[PDB]
Amino acid sequence: STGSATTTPIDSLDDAYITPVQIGTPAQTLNLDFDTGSSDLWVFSSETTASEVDGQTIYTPSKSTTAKLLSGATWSISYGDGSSSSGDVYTDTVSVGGLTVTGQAVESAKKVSSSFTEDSTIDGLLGLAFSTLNTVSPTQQKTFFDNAKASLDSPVFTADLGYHAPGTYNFGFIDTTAYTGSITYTAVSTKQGFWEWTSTGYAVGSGTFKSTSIDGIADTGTTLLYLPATVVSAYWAQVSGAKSSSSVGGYVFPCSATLPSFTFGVGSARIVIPGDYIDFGPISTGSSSCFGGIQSSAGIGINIFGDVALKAAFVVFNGATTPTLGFASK
Repeated sequence: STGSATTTPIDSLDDAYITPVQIGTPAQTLNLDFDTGSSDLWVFSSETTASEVDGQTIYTPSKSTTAKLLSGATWSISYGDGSSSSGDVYTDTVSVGGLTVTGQAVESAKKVSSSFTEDSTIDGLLGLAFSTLNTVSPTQQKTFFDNAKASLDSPVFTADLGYHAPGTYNFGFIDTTAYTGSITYTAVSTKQGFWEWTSTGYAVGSGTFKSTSIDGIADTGTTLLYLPATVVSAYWAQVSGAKSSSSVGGYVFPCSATLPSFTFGVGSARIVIPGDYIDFGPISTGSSSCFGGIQSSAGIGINIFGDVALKAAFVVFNGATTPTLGFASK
């Protein structure tokens, strides 16, 4: 089998991307944030505290003839941005772009933190990291990809995120028309549960490439590119007036600037992030200070190749017995 679904930016800055997902019988379609940095499929539901729902579409398990309570199971997750959610668990039928999994754990939110409530466009998350990170207790559950893998034509999914435009998640096949050149594959460590790999270096604009190993994760659920402070300083030093602001929470730059590109290495290959992809717009409405899309990871504990980097590439998440990542230009 295969599946193919369009993923759409939630706003004009590409802050996140939503993909429609069919849950239950008859189908209830929810727009989920596909997150290669986590491993829980959770949704706003008829169980979510009513004051914490503000415009999201909810899953109602009582209206699904295939829903079954997973007795005794609970879940609770906290994300890198400080947000969180928790609840109980059903199994139900879940389809993405024509690909169907029966018996998928659908984690029904009883509580969500304010950032989720405040984002009316995201109805939940669909995790695509390794199932060892799944938070369901006392019986850990598998991701949608893990459950589908054996049925897929090839044990892979791909992320093709757009810049200010829709893109595509494919399951089970590699669309050879969706990228230019060749795909360069690179080793993955699953030891932390992430699609963790090592970039071979970077360049700023037309500058020379610096060969240096940068361990980080491919994370579709993070908006920006988080890299070591040395690399990030070298980038912003090329933008007149750019500075790190503790009050804003990162690097800002004059909105009048033209930003340089940023290149990252994948083995001997190179992915170029155009400068415009690194502009996240005014820090507050009407400001002439703009927020940068490359930020320091020094406070995180890990480097994160988020959407800013991934949207510049066609990315293969290869879930073979030994997983690997592939990157192509497009």
